[PDB]
Amino acid sequence: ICVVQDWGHHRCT
Repeated sequence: ICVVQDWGHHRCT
């Protein structure tokens, strides 16, 4: 799970 930083996401699934 990963939804932190809305303006700066990373690469979940």
